[PDB]
Parts: sequence; structure tokens; C-alpha cells
Amino acid sequence: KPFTLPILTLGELTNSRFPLPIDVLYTNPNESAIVQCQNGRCTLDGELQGTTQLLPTGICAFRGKVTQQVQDEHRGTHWNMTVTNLNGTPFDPTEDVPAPLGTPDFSGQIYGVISQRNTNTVPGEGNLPANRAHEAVIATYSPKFTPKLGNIQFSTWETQDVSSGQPTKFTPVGLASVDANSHFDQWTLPSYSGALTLNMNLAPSVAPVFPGECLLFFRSFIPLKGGYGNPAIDCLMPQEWVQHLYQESAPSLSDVALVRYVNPETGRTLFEAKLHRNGFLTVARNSAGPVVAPTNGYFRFDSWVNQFYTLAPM
Amino acid sequence: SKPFTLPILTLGELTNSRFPLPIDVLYTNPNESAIVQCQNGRCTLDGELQGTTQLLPTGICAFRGKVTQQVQDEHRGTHWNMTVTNLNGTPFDPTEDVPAPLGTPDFSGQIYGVISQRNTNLPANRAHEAVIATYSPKFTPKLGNIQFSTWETQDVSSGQPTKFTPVGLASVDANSHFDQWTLPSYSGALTLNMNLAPSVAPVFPGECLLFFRSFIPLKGGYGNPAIDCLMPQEWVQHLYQESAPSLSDVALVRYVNPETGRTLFEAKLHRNGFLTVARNSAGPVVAPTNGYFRFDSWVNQFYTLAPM
Ligand SMILES: C[C@@H]1O[C@H](O)[C@@H](O)[C@H](O)[C@@H]1O
Repeated sequence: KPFTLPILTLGELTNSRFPLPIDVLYTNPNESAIVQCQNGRCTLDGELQGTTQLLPTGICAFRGKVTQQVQDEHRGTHWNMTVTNLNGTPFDPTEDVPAPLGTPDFSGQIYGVISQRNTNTVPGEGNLPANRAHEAVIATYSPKFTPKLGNIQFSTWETQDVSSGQPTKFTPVGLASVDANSHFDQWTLPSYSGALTLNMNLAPSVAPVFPGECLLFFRSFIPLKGGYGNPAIDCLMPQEWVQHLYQESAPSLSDVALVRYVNPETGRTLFEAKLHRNGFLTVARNSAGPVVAPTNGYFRFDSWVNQFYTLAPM
Repeated sequence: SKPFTLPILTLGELTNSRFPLPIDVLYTNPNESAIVQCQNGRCTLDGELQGTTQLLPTGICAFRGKVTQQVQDEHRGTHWNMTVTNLNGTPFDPTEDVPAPLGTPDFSGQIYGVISQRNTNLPANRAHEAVIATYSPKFTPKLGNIQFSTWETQDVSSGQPTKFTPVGLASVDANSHFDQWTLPSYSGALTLNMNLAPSVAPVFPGECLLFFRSFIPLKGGYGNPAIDCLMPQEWVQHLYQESAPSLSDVALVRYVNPETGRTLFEAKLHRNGFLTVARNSAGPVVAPTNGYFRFDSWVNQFYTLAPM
């Protein structure tokens, strides 16, 4: 079965690591961090890895139940919540995943909305349940962030109106802050089972192996609750590529596919890239920053090549 | 002739095309009195997006634009006038043959979400809970402007890039006018909506619409509101990619349990992009979690579906 990519322009793609549209293609050859994100990880023959799942609505989302309000040193009102799988089934800690699928894969203060729909209904209200929602922050670097153990903590500005023992949903929206004290680092993984524990079942790190090459990212800018900053999240492949590769499950015929970024209105190749078996792109570029390219552009599979293939410089 | 196909995705791998939600259940309601003419999640079987439908899951019920003025509510809350652009930031051209900017909500209600702003050497930011009343006389996205309200009283900046991220509904009480089949007046109350995706309905006796249903969060109050889409967003995205020619007006599809290979039920998938089934009851369809629709063959309007 022939390998293919979807025909989607950048303006038709979304981030696989946070629910955002793709804004720009991006390189950073001088990146010092090990790149080992866990969302947006899929092999070219369609094997999801890390914490990756198919739903755009599942990325950095949680489902579970608040247990009780808890004490915490930091500002705000804090709440412990057990987490289940996104489909509501109990998360089985013995499953070979780093954490429940969809769990955030970076250090930071993730800002969003906690909402609740009570289990118990009221006869006088037409047998309908009570609801509430509030802004919330999940600090993924916190010792209380233990999604692999089945529970996490979130903070609210709201001081009281969060109910114990009721079905709870976290909808991600952005970051609370990127001040130094908020520990945003998109390449630093959470400790999924808590401080001092080793993460397990990780999707592997990715890196260029060929001289002059660097990773190519699909970049999205992420909203902020407050403060200064223009934070970005870089994914290895957009969510639609994850979904496509999973559907197709085309056999990988080598370790590296040659792909061309094409302007369809002209049919011309803007640049070429290597699409690696483990699901990431490299290009021959020696600068950092956005790739400035016509809006109609998209990647097209050209051929399977090998480790010795030399890319045309961008 | 390129063979027609549907993606192989279970219900638990699908999302709603009318609000950013996972699909929870398949659902029927034969006694529905309303005309069903939603504008998001509309796509013909040969891949033509219609209504306000666009491809991004992040675009559904989202807005992009800039705040122009603050107006205080007579009672409580603060309202903000927002000019809206296309989701890609280009100016919305009201003369384009669309009902409203693509992604615009397609129902009456108080849509709850978050407004965020990143100012035009690091930029200042703010975000707040916000509500967009799509039934409001000030909801005129086809004219390039809408209004949203905040509990926040002051900290929303004018002339700065603004994003609305939808989250759920503010309320479904009597005063909140939630009706998933009532279209907004995209240009205001005395103006006719234009360029709409057509209404959908069974045409054969004993049939009813089959919906992909999602439950939508609430900011407060009582309720268990749901949003029903005609096809999930992944089907829209698939049909658009494939652009397979439609060989009749109606495709026969089978809902299959792959683990047994057995057909659980069959359905008509109509050219304009919606399903009907032979069912005479309302409520969820109880089906194994591994189930998904598979194209069987092209049939016609007179085909008799096996009763569910
Ligand atoms: C029914 C009530 O609606 C309000 O908005 C909520 O704040 C309460 O917790 C409760 O659910």
C-alpha cells in the first residue's frame, strides 16, 4: 500500500500538542534540549506513540472527578481530581503508556476551564443535573501532577463553587503565564508519576542525523491568561497527519521518505524535506525562525530514500 | 471513477463538527418538529464544503478579530463590540458567497468560552471568560461584527488581536434561548440569511435523521444540553480530501462490528451529507464501542432500509 500524506495547506492543519491551528513552519538548529514530546507522535506506518490519541478535543484535556479541595502553597484555591481515560473508562496504570492518552507533554501552567455536570439529577428541575464551570490552571511541573497515578491537581480563581465527587472535564485554552516562575518549557516532560519517579513507555527522542540538517516544526502560538510573552508550541507533525497515518497504515519502505513542499498554484517545489520513519521532519537549513512560504503550500510524498540522501538546501 | 469511502473511525475516535466536542453517542429523534438546517458540519459526499463549514477542529464556533468599544449592560455584565475577520486573519468580505465567516456558530444560544488577546519587546496579554449571545440583535457576523459579554469589567483592550475559544454554553434556562436548530440571523433580525446549506430530512416513510451527538458543557444552572451534527468533523475532512464522485443520490452504509464482522444496522448516507435510518424511536443507539460505518453500495431514494 503506497504511502501518502493528506493534501492540506498550513491553514488547514492543527497542532497535535495543543488545540491550536498551525501558524507557521519553524526551525531552531541551535536547540539545546532533547526533543521528546509525547503528543503528536505517530510512526509513518500508523503506530501511535507516547500519549498520542486521535481526537483534537483530547489534546491536553482531562476527564475525571474532583475529590476534595486541597491545601497548596501557591496562590489560588486548589482541587484534587482523579483522572480516567478520555472515554471515561478507568485508567489502567499498568498499560504501556506514559500517562492517560491526551495528557499534556510539557512543563508549564496550563490554563483552561474546568466544567462539571452532576451525576445526581433534581426531579423539580425536570430530572436535570446542576452544572458549573470555572477558569483553572494545571501546573504540570507540580509534585501533585501525577496523571499516571490517576490523579492531578488544578487551581481556580473561584474560591468555593467546585463540587466534590462530580464528573469533571478540563478544556485546555492556553497558558496561565510564561514568567520565569511559571516554568514553561515545551521540551521538558512532566514527571507523570510525580517527583523523583522515572517516566516510562516514552515515544523516543528525535534528532537530525545528517550534517547540515535540523528539525522542522509545525508551530502554533498559544494564548496567555496574563503577563508578557508570545509563547509557541512546536509539534513534529500536525494532528491531521497523525489521523491520516493511523488510517492508512502504509508500510514504510525505508527509514526516510523524501517529501516536497509544493505550491500547487504553480506546481513548483518550494523546498524538500526528509520525513523520518518515527514521524518527524528534517530540512537542510542553517537558520532559526519561521519558514516564510506561500499560503497555498503543502507537503507531497515524493519517494522513499535512504540515510545517504542529500537534501537541497532550503 | 474514484471509489467512495468513509474513514475507519469508531465513535470514540470522532469529534463533533458543530462544537469542539467528542462524539458521545449516535442519536435519533423522529418527532423533531424543527427544520434541520445547521451550517457547520455540512459537506456533500463528493467533498464540497457548504454553509459556514471549514476544516479546522479549532475553527468551529471560534472567532478572530479586534475589540472596538465597551458598552455596559443595563443590569449586569459588560459588553464589547468586536469586529471579526476570517479565522486566518484576512479581512472578511461580506460579499463572499457564505452565510457568515466560516466557523461562525450555527445555533441560537449563549455560547460560553474564553476571549484572549495578544497585543501588537514581548507583547502584553489577557484572557477572560466571555459569552456570545448568538440570538442578540448585535450578533451580526455577516456584517463583520459581533458582541460578547464578560463578568470582567474593564481589562479588555481595544484595537488588539482577539481570539474566542469556545467551551460550552452559559445557560440553557428559558431566558437563554438555546435551540440547536434555530439559526442566528447572521446579518441581524430584518435581514434574510443567505448562501445556506440546504435543510435535511428523510424523504422515505419510516425513516428518521441519525445524528452524531455530543453533550456540551454548562457554565451554570440545570441541564444536560446536547449538540447533534449530521456528520463528524473527521468525515468532513475525509470527504473533502477524497472528492470521490457521487454515483447516485444515496449511498447505503453499514454500521459494523469489526470484531464479529456483523452488520449492526444499515443507513442511508445522502448526497448532501446526512444519514437516515429506519427507526421509530428517539434516543441513543446502543452499539458496541468498536463500531463504525462502512460504505456498501450506491442505492436510490426508493431503497428500503432494514429496520433498526
Ligand atoms: C445549579 C447551580 O448553577 C450555578 O450556576 C452554579 O454555580 C451552582 O454550583 C449550581 O450548579
